[PDB]
Amino acid sequence: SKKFALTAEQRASFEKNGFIGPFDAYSPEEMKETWKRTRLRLLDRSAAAYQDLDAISGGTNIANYDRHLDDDFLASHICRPEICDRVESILGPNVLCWRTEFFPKYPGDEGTDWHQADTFANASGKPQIIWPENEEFGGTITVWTAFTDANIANGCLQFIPGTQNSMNYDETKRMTYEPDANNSVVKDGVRRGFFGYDYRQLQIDENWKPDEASAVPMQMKAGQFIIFWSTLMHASYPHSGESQEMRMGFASRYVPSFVHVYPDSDHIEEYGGRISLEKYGAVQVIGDETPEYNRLVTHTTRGKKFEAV
Ligand SMILES: CCCCCCCCCC(=O)OC[C@H]1O[C@@](CO)(O[C@H]2O[C@@H](OC)[C@@H](O)[C@H](O)[C@@H]2O)[C@@H](O)[C@@H]1O
Ligand SMILES: O=C(O)CCC(=O)C(=O)O
Repeated sequence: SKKFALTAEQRASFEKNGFIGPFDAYSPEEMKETWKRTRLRLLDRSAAAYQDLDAISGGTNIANYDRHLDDDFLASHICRPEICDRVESILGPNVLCWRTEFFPKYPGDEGTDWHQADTFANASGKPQIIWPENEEFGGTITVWTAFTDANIANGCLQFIPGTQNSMNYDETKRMTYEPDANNSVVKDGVRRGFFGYDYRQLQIDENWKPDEASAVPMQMKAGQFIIFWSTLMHASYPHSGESQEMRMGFASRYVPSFVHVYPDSDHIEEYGGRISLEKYGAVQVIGDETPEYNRLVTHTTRGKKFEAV
């Protein structure tokens, strides 16, 4: 009954395909203006949850994590009813935003590798989210918002429909780090990579390949968002550099509050080091009940409440 709830037909399509949308959070004009201001603000990490990131060596997107914990706009964004009423339709009455991540594609950048994520296992094989072990559910609902236009030419997302119910990768396997890939590694005809790593190295079967012939593009205008299971096969196109503007996506990740977030961990464990979770918490964006085993925050590190404005 909530204003932006998924219709029954949208809920059915989400169940079949593993994604639904795009939907509008902002007009393109509002998004363009907001991102202009926000991009400049984010250069200042003085209030960021994670400090001393220079101690983490090798490949890591950690600098793009969890800026909602310090930023005024992002703190509202993760709580937008346009997003949350739809996540509620899938995840129920009590839901946490446990992770956010920026995905820049600069002109010429490689496409994101085909991947699925279920446990979000850390460097030591330890899951960062755990669902009830007596049940068959896994992963997180990803809401990917286009902070810029997202088109094939600048590296929009792509999905293989209906692949969210079986994992092709083992997140406890180890990838090797390539500092000098130069966005140049061609994988079945497409430049792809994973932050210096190769997600193919996580495959359960080394000889298996994604059903890329069945991939579908997801072009989006600035201010739109797409909702998908992290367990769905997903990737992005390369940025051809035809446009000299970078593409920016912002992912917010949601789990029901009964899911254990960073269980038995006081750090994000990357290949190159540990990042303290001292100033981390999950944000309760829907409902008001969460079990005590999940650490919550109610405000950013600059005292801005997590609520939609
Ligand atoms: C009071 C209301 C509380 C509601 C809590 C939210 C429940 C959502 C569960 C879900 O759909 O999870 C789907 C995830 O689990 C996966 C893992 O493969 O699916 C499993 O769940 C089942 O959904 C009932 C099956 O359809 C699939 O075969 C699948 O294995 C993927 O579809 C997703 O990652
Ligand atoms: O923006 C991208 O290129 C990848 C996004 C993604 O993999 C995700 O949010 O799950």
